[PDB]
Parts: sequence; C-alpha cells; structure tokens
Amino acid sequence: MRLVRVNIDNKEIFAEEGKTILEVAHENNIEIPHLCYDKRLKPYGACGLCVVEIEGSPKLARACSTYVTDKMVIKTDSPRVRNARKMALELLLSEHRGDCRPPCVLACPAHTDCQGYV
Amino acid sequence: MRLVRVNIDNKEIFAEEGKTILEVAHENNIEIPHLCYDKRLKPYGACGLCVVEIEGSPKLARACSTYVTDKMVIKTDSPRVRNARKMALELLLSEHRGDCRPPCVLACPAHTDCQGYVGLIANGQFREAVALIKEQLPFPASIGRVCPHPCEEACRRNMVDQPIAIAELKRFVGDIDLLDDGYIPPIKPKTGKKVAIVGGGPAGLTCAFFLAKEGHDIVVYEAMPKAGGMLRYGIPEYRLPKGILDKEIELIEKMGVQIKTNMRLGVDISLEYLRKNYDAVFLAVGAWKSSTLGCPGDSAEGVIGGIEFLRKVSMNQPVNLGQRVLVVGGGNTAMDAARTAIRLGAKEVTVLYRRTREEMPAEDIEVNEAEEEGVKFQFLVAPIEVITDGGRVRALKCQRMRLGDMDESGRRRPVPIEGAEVIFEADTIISAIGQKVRVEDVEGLELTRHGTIKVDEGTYQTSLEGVFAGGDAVTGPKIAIEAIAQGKNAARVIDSYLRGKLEPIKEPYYVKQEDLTPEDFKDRERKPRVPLKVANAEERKNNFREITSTMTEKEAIAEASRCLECGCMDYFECQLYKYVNQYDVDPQRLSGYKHKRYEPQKHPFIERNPDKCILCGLCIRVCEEVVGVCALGFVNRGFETIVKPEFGLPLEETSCISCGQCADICPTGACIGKQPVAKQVPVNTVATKTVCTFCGMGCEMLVETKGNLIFDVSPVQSNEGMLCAFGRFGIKYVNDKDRILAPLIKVNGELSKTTFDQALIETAKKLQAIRASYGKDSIAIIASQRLTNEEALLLTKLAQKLDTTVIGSFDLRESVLDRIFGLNASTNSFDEIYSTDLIVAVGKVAENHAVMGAKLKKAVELGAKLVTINNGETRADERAIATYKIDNTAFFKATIKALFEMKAVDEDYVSKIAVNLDELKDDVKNVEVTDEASEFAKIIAGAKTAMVIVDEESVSDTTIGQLANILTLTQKIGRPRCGIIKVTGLGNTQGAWDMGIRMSKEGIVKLINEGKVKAAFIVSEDPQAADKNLGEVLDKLECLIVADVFLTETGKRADVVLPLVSHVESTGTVTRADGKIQNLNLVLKPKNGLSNLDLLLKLAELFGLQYNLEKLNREMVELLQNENKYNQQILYTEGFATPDKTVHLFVSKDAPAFVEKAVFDTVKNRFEKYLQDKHLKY
Amino acid sequence: EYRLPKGILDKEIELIEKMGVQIKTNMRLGVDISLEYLRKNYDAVFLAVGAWKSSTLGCPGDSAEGVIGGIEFLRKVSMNQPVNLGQRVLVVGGGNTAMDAARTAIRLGAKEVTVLYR
Ligand SMILES: Cc1cc2nc3c(=O)[nH]c(=O)nc-3n(C[C@H](O)[C@H](O)[C@H](O)COP(=O)(O)OP(=O)(O)OC[C@H]3O[C@@H](n4cnc5c(N)ncnc54)[C@H](O)[C@@H]3O)c2cc1C
Ligand code: SF4
Ligand code: SF4
Ligand code: SF4
Ligand code: SF4
Ligand code: SF4
Ligand code: SF4
Ligand code: FES
Ligand code: FES
Repeated sequence: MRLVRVNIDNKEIFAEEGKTILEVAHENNIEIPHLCYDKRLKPYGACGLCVVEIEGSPKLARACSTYVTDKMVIKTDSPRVRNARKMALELLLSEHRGDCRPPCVLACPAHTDCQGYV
Repeated sequence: MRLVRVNIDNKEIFAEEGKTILEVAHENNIEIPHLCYDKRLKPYGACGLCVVEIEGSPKLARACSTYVTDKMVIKTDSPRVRNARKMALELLLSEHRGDCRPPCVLACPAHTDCQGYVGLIANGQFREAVALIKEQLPFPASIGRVCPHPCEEACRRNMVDQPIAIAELKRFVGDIDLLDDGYIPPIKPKTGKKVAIVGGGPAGLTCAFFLAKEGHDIVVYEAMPKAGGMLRYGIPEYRLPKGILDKEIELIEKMGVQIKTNMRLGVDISLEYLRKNYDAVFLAVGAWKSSTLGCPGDSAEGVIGGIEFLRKVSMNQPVNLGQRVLVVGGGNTAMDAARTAIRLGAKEVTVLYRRTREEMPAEDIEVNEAEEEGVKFQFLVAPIEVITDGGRVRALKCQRMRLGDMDESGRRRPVPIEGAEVIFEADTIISAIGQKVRVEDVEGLELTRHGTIKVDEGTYQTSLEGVFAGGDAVTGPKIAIEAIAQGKNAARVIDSYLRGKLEPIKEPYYVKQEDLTPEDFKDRERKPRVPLKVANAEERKNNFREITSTMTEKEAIAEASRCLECGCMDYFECQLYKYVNQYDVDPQRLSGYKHKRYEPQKHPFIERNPDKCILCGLCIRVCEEVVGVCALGFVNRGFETIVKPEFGLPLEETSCISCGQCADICPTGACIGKQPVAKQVPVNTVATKTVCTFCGMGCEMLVETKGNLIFDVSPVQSNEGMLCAFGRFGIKYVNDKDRILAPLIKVNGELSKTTFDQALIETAKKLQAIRASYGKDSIAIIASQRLTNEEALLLTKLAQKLDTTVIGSFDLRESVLDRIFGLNASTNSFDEIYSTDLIVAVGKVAENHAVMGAKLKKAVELGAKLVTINNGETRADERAIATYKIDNTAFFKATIKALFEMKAVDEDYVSKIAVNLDELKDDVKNVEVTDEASEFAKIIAGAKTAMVIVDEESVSDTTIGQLANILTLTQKIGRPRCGIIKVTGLGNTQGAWDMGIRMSKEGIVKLINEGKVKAAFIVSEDPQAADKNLGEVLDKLECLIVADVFLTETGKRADVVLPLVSHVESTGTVTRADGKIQNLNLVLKPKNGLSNLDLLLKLAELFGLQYNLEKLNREMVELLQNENKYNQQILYTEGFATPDKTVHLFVSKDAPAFVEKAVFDTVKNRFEKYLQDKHLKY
Repeated sequence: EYRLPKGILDKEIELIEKMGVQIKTNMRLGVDISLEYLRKNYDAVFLAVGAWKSSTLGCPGDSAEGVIGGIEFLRKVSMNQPVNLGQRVLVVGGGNTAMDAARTAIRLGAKEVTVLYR
C-alpha cells in the first residue's frame, strides 16, 4: 500500500496511512506511556500521558489520537515531553490514596515481601 | 486502520485497504500462481496465471493488479480458474524448447541424477556426488559395478563420440565413499510406526533405506544367512565382490534398520504374525525358483538349476560339476553359470540357446568375455530329451530349430526343424532358462498368470490389505536398478499409507527435446571415453578375481568433464516447471511452429536463452525501473517478440553493468547467472545470508553452496533487492584454485611451503628483530579494509604489542570530517534518504556503487530532488534537477559566498554552534560567484532538509570539507533527513577507522622513504600490483610479511606469506558506510582449518595477548560507545564530537574536487582487473 | 628456540599434565602464594625455583640504560617482548648465557656482537 515516512526518536519508520502514533510506535517497539487508551475504544484524550513532540507543532500532540502523516518528525522523550508527563503523573498522584507496598515490607531492611509470603 | 473484509477460498480475512489480492493471499498463506509479478515493479498483466474468480464479476480478475474491496468473495482454485491457468501454461509450453531433465536421468529406472553427480565429480565434489546418488540409489558401488546402464544408451554424447561412463563414475565415487565411513543420509525423528520387509535383496533393502529415512522402525526378515539377495547369491564374485555388498548392507544397518537373517516367511515366521504386529508389510522375496528343462529326463542326477548352482557356488558348497557342462539358456544366469563352470575347472562348457545370437537377453560384453574365457555357444537348438545311463546324465538330445515367423514378442518366433536333432555329450546340465516366484513365499496371496504377486500399479498393494510387494516377486526377473526403483516407490507409497493418506506414484511432466540430431552437436570437440581396464582372459578364467578396475581420480574428472550438460540449469528453481506440474497440462494439442533463436554468447556471467523465455518482461522492467541502466528491450512484435540487449548487441557491448538483476528475476531459466565453478551442473543448494564486503553500501546476499563450493548468489528482498557486479559475481574468488592454503617462508632465498606454527614463529621473530634493531615505530601494519571489526582491533593491539603506532591502509582516504564535526563518519542513515527533501550526490556515486544509484532513483521517484556534482557523466543525471560539471573546489567556495549574499545563513545560530565563521567569511569574500554556484545556493537554501551523498573513493577531502561547511551554514546537520553520508570504498572502511586503523598511504610511504619504517606487515593488500611506484618503496623494507588470499606480486617478494580465507569463511561484524553494524555469518568452513581471526589470534598469543571473538566484540562495543557512535542512526543530535562541542568550519585553499585512485585490496583489485579484461562495466 | 624448539617442550609438559599433575602457572611464591600456606595445606613441599637473578657487571656505571642481564634479555626475547638492542653489543662472560645471548643478538639484527671473557 501507500506508506507514510515518519521519524520517531531519530529512527526512520515506514508506516501505513491511517495509524496513530501510538500504534506505529508499538509496532516499532517504541514505548510511549498511556493510561486511558484501548484499541477497542474510540480515543478519549483524558490522561495526557501519551503526549509527543511533533516538529512543526507548537503544542504537544496525544499519540493515541494523532495520525501519522508523511515526512513526520516525532520526539517521545524530549525534556518538554518528560516534563509534561511528570506533571500529569504528579497531578494524578495528588488525588491518590493507597499503599503500593505494606509498611511491613518497607520496614524490612531487605524488603522481604512479608505480606506476600504471609 | 480501516480494514476491508474479504473471503478468499471460504476463509474470512480482514485485510488492509490498498493491497492487491496477490499480497493479501500471500499474507494469509494462500498460493496464487504468478509469473510476471514483482513487488518492486508496476503490474504488467502479461502471463495471466494469477487470475482469480471474484463473485459478481463475470470475467476472471488478475490477482496481481486487482485491489481488495470490502465484502469481497474470491475463489482461487475453482474449475474455471484451473482451466484458465492450464490453458495459459499450455500456450506457454508451446513456445518452449528445453530439457527439464537430461535423457540420462530419464533413462535410469531409479531416475538417478546422472548429470548432477557427473558434474559434481567434474568439480571434485565426490562426497556430494555420493550424497546425491543416495537420494535415489543406496548402493552406488555395487550397482555401478553390475548395471547394463540404459542411461549411457540414452546419453546425448552418443551424438558426438561416445556416451559418458555414467556407471563407471558412479562406481568410482561409491568406492571413494566406501574407503572411509560411508555416507548416511539424515534420519527424521522416530514416527512410532513399524514396517516389516520380507527379503533382504535390492528391493527390500531399498525400501528399508527409504523408510528409515522417514523415521519408521524397520525390521527386515531374510531367509538367507546374509542379506543381499541375488546380488550376493546370483552375481558371481568376479563381477561383484561381496565385501562391497557387505559394507553397503552395514551402512543400511547403521541407519537403524534391523536385519533378521535366517528367518524364512512361511517356515520360521508367518504372514499373519507380520500383519498383526507391524503397521505395514512389504514383500520383496524375488524369483528364487528356477525353471526346469521342461523335457523328459530333466530330473536325473546331474541336472541342476542355474540359480541353485550359482547359490551353491556362492556359499562355497560342493557342486558335482563334471567335465562336460551344458548350460541351457541365454540370459544373465546362463552366462554367469557358464563362466563360473569355466572357473570351477570344467574342461568343456557349452551354452545352448533356443534363439539366435543377435537377440540374446544377455549383454554383449558378458557374451564376449565368456567367448574369450573359452565358453562355446550353440544357437537355434532346444532340449527335447536327457539321455541318462544309470540315473546320471550322459548326454542331451536337442532339437535344431529355425526362426520361422512372428510371435507375442513380435520380432521372430523360433520353431522346430523336423528331421534335425543333435546329441551333446554332457557330464552335467545347468537349466538356466529363467526363474519364477516360489509358491511357498507368496502363500495366501493373489498371483498373476506368471506366478508373480499381483499388485495394484501405482500403490504396490497386494490383495491383502496393508501388505505391499515389489521387485522380482512382482515384475519377474529384471535388472537390479528396476528392483531398486520398485523398492523406493513402494517405500514412498508405504510412507503415505502410514500417514493415512495413501497416494499413488505420480509421474512429473518434463519438457524434452526429441528433435535433436547429431548435426546439432557438430561443433563440440571430440574427446575419447575413459578406457576400461579388463583383466587378461587367460589369467582371469582360472580365478574369481574382479575383472575390471575402478578408474583413477584424473580419469574420473576427465570423463565427467565430457558431459554436455543437457539438463536445464534452472530446473531446481524454474517456476514454469513447478506450475505446469501443479496443473495437469496437455500441451501436445497446441503444438505448432516453435522458434529456435538461441545463440551461444561469450559473456562470463549471464547466459540468455530465447527458447526458454515466457516473455513476462521482468528482466526489462527490472533493468529499467530498479537498476535504471535500461539495457534490455523488446524487439519485433507479436509471435516474433524477443528480448534483446540494445540494438541486438552482445551484453558486453551495451550499457549493461553486469549486476545480474535480470538473471535473478527470471522465472524460467531463459536468463541465468553462471556458477563460479569449473563445470556447470544444476544442483540443489543451501543458502546462507551474509554481507558483501566490496563497498560500504553493505548489501546483503544469500550464498548458495553445495559442499565446499559456492554455486550461486541471490540478493535479499530488503530494499530494491539489488546487488551489483561485485556482490553478485565477485564471490568467484572463494572457489579459485589459486588460493594459497599453506604458509610460505624463504628457504635458500625462495618461498617454500611450511607449517603454520613455524611460519608464525618466523613472523614473530622477524618483527621482533626489526623492532629491536630499529626501535619504536619501525614496523608498519597495513591492513585491508575488508577485515572484520575484531580483526582490525586485534591488529591495533598487535601494533601496540609490537611498539608501533604506524597502522593504516593503502586504500585509506585522507580524513576531514573528524577535524570539522569530530568523527570521521556518516552523519545520517540510509533510510532517511527516502525521506529527505533534496539529495546532493557528489562523485561517481552510482558508478562505483550501483545499488546507491538504484536507491537515488527510488528516492527521486518517491519525491526527492536530486543534484549531481561530478567531473563527468553519471547515470543519476537522468532525473536530476541540477547537474554541475566542476573540476575545482572553488565552485563550493563561491556557493558559500552566494549563501552569504542572499542572507541564507543565520549567523546568530552558526556563531553559537560553530567557530571559524569570521575566517570562513574572509576566505570566501573575494571569490567570484558564478551562475552555477548561485543556482546551487538557491537550491540549497530553498530545501527544508538535505542529505549529501559523497563517493569517498572519487572525491577529495577538500570537497567533503566544503560540503560540510555548506551543511553547517544552512543548519542541515544533526537533524533527521539532514546530513552527509560517505559511501566508503570497501566493506569495513568505517569499522577499520573506528578500531584505530587511521593512517593513510601517503603517511606510511613518507615514513618508509625517510628510513623510519623498516618492516611491513601487509594484510590482504597488493601494493606491487595496484601501483608501479610502490615497487621502489617496498625495496626500502628489510622485512616484508604478507597475509593474503592469493600469492600476489607483493607476496612474491615477502619473507613470510600467511594464507587468508575468504569473507564467507569468516564470522564477525562489519560497519556499513552509514554506521550500521552487520554480521558476517559463516557460509563455508575455512579451507585450511584456520580463519583470519584464528590466524591473527595465534600470532597474538605468540605476543602474550589473550583474546577471542567475544572478548574482541565486547572491546569493540566499548570503543564505539566511548566515541558516542554506537547504535546512533543520526550523529551530533546533542552536540558535536569536537573538544569544545562546536563545528570547526573548514578553511583551506582551493584543491581539485575529485581524485582517481587505485584499489589496493587484493580481491577487489583482482576482480576489477578481470572485469576490465573481459571489457565489462559495473 | 633455534637450539630447543618450544613445541617439543610444550608436548612433553602436556605429557606430564596428562599423568595427573596439575600446573598452576602465574603463581609466584611470596607474591601470589606464601610458603606457610603450602606447608599448611600440603603433605610435602619441594622448591625448584632455580637461579633466576643475573649477575651485574660489578663495575661503576653498570646501571645505565643499555645494560641488561643475560637471562633477563633471553627471557625478553623468548617472550617476544621488545628489547632495546642497538648495533654494537658487548656480551660479558663465557658461559652458556653468554653464547646464547651473543647468537640471539646476532639473529636479532645486531651488526656487531663481541664477547668479552675474563
Ligand atoms: C544370476 C543373476 C545375475 C544377475 N546379473 C545382473 C547384472 O549383471 N545386472 C543387474 O542389473 N541385475 C542382475 N541380476 C538381477 C538382480 O540380481 C535382481 O533383479 C535383483 O536382485 C532383484 O532383487 P529382488 O529384491 O526383487 O529379489 P531377490 O534379491 O532375488 O530376493 C530378495 C531376497 O528375498 C529373500 N527371500 C526369498 N524368499 C523368502 C522368504 N520366503 N522369506 C524371506 N526371505 C525370502 C531371498 O533370500 C533374497 O535375499 C541378476 C540376477 C541373477 C539371478
Ligand atoms: S526453463 Fe523450466 S520448464 Fe523450461 S526446460 Fe528449464 S526447467 Fe524445464
Ligand atoms: S551428456 Fe551428460 S547430461 Fe547429456 S545425456 Fe550424457 S550424461 Fe546426461
Ligand atoms: S543405476 Fe544404472 S541406469 Fe541408473 S544411472 Fe546408474 S548406471 Fe545408469
Ligand atoms: S545484468 Fe543488470 S544492467 Fe545488465 S541487463 Fe541485466 S539487469 Fe540490466
Ligand atoms: S528472459 Fe526476461 S522476459 Fe524472458 S522469461 Fe526471463 S525475465 Fe521474463
Ligand atoms: S553496491 Fe557495494 S555492497 Fe552492494 S553488492 Fe555492490 S559492491 Fe557489494
Ligand atoms: S492515552 Fe490518555 S491521552 Fe492518550
Ligand atoms: S498476470 Fe498477474 S502475475 Fe502475471
């Protein structure tokens, strides 16, 4: 078929027209964070973790809803993108209540999974 | 994406919009025939084989050009489609002239690849010849000793002088194999099935062989003390020694076949037990009951059957042979009995035959040998009575007869003559008029009218279910190769039955040439056949020693070289043969006028046969669309259409660059690439992927080998799927007979062969003596840039241990990119070429690297803009928007000045990223801006992205510096699709530079001429051949150590010569011109047992260095990481490699833009000289 | 090497190793291993260290650059290590070491080798 040419993280990729940046990067083993995406569902654009830097666009684009076009240059780990993802994650952690690990595991110097084996 | 839904052959498929039916079916493993299709080319629609039935379309649609739409229903094997494909194939076969298989193979009952193993013998591949014989015949030596060889009667060399000694060559290779451990084919994993063969003769042992090849558990039941059948008990020792038979039966037993001798069916074991405890039963009991004289008195004391007598003699059991022996019959049994009786001391042996001499069933050579040994013959007589005196034979009353009229035979029936009767005195009569299947062997089975087992043809199954039969038990007495053919076919059918899918044997369709007559071979040189050594009759008639001798290796090769190679060279890859065998074609109905336009050609690499052309156009389309040379075309029109080079000229005289793409794309052997071997032979090869080492493009290839010889090279299907003349045809040096395999050291002033240890010790001592007597940096290590990264790194470590920094290459170009950007490397990758806005190709980019020319053609077709800068014409000028013919660097300087005049240089950014900007402005301020320079500057400034492709083997370093300046000024470096790519002149130029081999020819020669360097260790370079002025420079050296694949002119003046192996015998890593690292995989084991890395590692262990391939690879990866050049498709994305991380702009005086230099690599220089001698281009 | 090739020596040492003897090379006594450890963990200890220290010239200036012991020089040549051997070599002595050093210096490219004996 007709193939678009993209540059994701300094790697030249020949993708197929009609895919999103998330799908193209998944195919080429490039990790882009995402929390509200699902291949069975229409895009939602809520979490804001999949933002990538596209050369020529002043605003970061959601990789889950942006489609790859011909002669595209994409950065997925630039300092702007990392800062945006860190800010989104901090906002998410602000409204979070939980124990990732129980206090018993954290009090063990060797971090033995006390809860797990109990 | 959006997916279309299709139904191809009742299977629902979710495909992608924009694909054709061919691609969708290929992805879903659905086979649609195609002959004129290629993924790199636009559709052509000529062959009409890919037609499919689409529901809703009354007309069949070509799958190669029809696109899949939503809710489509496609049939690819409906009767309409099959009929259309069969008709197209029959039409294609109507034009075809060729031999799919040679007449020798078709005349063999077992269809042994006579041509294949004869050609392998002519190439010295005796083990491969035996392995190829054993695909159809498990007993080469035995059968080659005793075979009437109809293949030689059908041989086409009969039309020239004398047929090939096919049987003798088979005997030769069989004996060679039996010298050492014999060849055993690979055995499939155990299948859990059990087959019982009754009878260890040729047919039973063949069935056991070919069923043990399939993994089944085989038990053979033999009534005799030993296996072998009539090969042991019928054929006498002087014609087939039993040691060879024993060795071959041991070979069969070594495959897991268990032979239970002295186990007769119906006495020791029953058929019903075999049916109960075995999955299949094969019966190969032969015809072991002899025919009686059929006259009164044929039961006296002194009458014996021919095969019973021969079996008694074979077992060394006593025989009451008198002094007057009458052998009745005219077959092989009669001749063997008569000659054995002669050798057993009988004073008179007479052979009585019913018919005439000129129609004897026996071979003429056997009858002639019997006549020489003293056997007498009587013809046209038949026995009517046996005169017995006291119960013992006294004489035989025979009826004289005459050839009366026709018969069921059809030739002539012998009938009695009345009144004529003759009495022959005889102490013994041997009845040898034929053998019949024993009734007791075939108990419980339905037989024919001759007593043989009745089987269904094609399946070999008897009346009983699960019980098969073959051989002399089924067909009656024949020759042994017929029994072997029956056993092999029965093994195939039995394997199918064990899989539960009983299939009869299907005869393939072969294209043949029945119109050939001797005048078609009148131009061939006549060569005598190998003479057959025959023991003297007088001495041989007294003993049971072998009569004939095996030929010698010289005679074997000379005899195999006589073959005319009648079979098609494309048989194992022809798509037309495969398709006409997939569809039941009857091409004799559409048979008429057929062209015969084939003419022999002198081209060393490509052979074209118009008579095998299906006019798919693929060769033309690939030369025009992919290569871009466009050397082929259509000539004439209609039925007269032919494919010809330009103006019908020979391929050498056209613009052809000998890339071989036409021969690689051809479906039906009308365009083939010649094998780099001594004699052409169509063989089934094994392909290994490796990397071409002849330039920096790093094209991958599949080397197809058979044994220790390379037979073909195929490009991989990656990008343009192209190789050039080098990568496709220069691998011929691997098979060269002039390769040195043992080291040479100078004794008595001349180079003589020695051992590796002695040569390496001599090398180490010579280098150490030079270092001692002359000090530091007195030894130069000049290495070829085709070595792997590990070998280059090890050579740098060897220079470190030898206390010398003078390590470089004579092919090494002066470096300027490390002074400007920091690393002497390409900035971007090859893939980005397809996506850049503008391409600037400098130098002979397409000429020196044809695949890069194809890549530029593809990139311009994809939407790029091409600018070519060169001093002469190039093939890339066709699609260039701007073509500049310059001879001086000033053209770039003016360009730079022009770039400043149009305010196209953002000096604010350049001042932060680059230094020497004011010096650059001062340097270019006084130059004159030309119209060409201003137009180039306009093109450069108007492009968003730009990549400069530079041919570093035809471009000076000043040009590269100025192009780097232009790229830096316009901010076209360190970004995707913007940069500079240097296509290096050899395979691992970049890797050699990275590993520390960074000295040029000029520096090394300057050191030698100043007396500072006194010894040279030269690794696979040819300074003496590639240059005439260096012969004086090499005169200043006191010690010369040369490592090379060939003994060259520079190696003939060396003190020590160390052999090197080819790159297909080496494993390692090579760095592409764009910086990518690829793996050199091992295709062939090294021919002297030592790889290049192994030899260098022995020389290193002589110096106290401990390394291996893995340690050197780890060091290489560390080195690349330390330079920030590891796994980086784009360089200087963060900053440049200069100490201040800034661009050091190139300021220098004007210099010539392009250079012409020789190739110092030995192999590439040799191949270039070979191409020049044959007047070829590349 | 021209008087005793080292392949023969290697073969004979391999023969000795094939008899159950284990050879721990690069294990110097007093540096890598101690005598007391040998006494502790072995029933018997045999010392066959040889005489591996050469005799100096015993004259003023015998520590300059260009003076080397005979066996040190021969060990350097045997190990294929660089030796700063000029063009005028003076071998002092008259024993086995003197003759071997003189002939090795001849084979190493020295244009003048002289042997001085008391
Ligand atoms: C005298 C003579 C000379 C020949 N010369 C030539 C020649 O020069 N060139 C040539 O090409 N061919 C020659 N042939 C032909 C060739 O030898 C036979 O065609 C070939 O051996 C056929 O093999 P087969 O397996 O069909 O039968 P055979 O090998 O005859 O029989 C196979 C085995 O079955 C065994 N057997 C029989 N009955 C039983 C039973 N009840 N239970 C168990 N095992 C049993 C037998 O012992 C024998 O070992 C010759 C044959 C003869 C007799
Ligand atoms: S080109 Fe193909 S079909 Fe024609 S003779 Fe050769 S193998 Fe047979
Ligand atoms: S010349 Fe060679 S290929 Fe042709 S029939 Fe004879 S053996 Fe076969
Ligand atoms: S087995 Fe006989 S017929 Fe077959 S190739 Fe060999 S010699 Fe020819
Ligand atoms: S070898 Fe290459 S250039 Fe020559 S005709 Fe064939 S495809 Fe064209
Ligand atoms: S020679 Fe060319 S046109 Fe003819 S079959 Fe081969 S590829 Fe097709
Ligand atoms: S272009 Fe270079 S790498 Fe490719 S096949 Fe030709 S010589 Fe080999
Ligand atoms: S995955 Fe959540 S915004 Fe894209
Ligand atoms: S017509 Fe489609 S492959 Fe030939």
